[PDB]
Amino acid sequence: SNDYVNQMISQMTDLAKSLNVDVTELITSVTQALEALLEEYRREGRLTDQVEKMASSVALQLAAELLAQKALEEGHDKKQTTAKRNQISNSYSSEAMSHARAWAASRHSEEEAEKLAEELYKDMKESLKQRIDTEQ
Repeated sequence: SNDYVNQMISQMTDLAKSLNVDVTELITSVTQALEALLEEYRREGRLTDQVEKMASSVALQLAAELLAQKALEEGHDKKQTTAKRNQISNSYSSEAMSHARAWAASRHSEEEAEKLAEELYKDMKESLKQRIDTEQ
């Protein structure tokens, strides 16, 4: 929705401020990559509300890791930049996995749900990262 995209962009701008780097160039690449991933998941019948929320969390994790690299390239302090990156990335990967586990718990047996949630995160992050890099 409009609110889903705007919420993601708001959070991306927050993490950009934290890392002291301009969010501008990544907004286009991340929004386009996220849109394309969601359309693929929808077409294939893989999308649910928790999966959509998870995808925003993963996009934000990747934005933080990419923006932190640009902060290092711009000369920002390495210890502070990487500490902030790691805190932000940890927060978003934790959020993403919490959505993944909620998706899996109502749909799969207790035995396989953990592995499928882990696999969903891995596959989703790999796909988004490839899509973001293609746009960039």
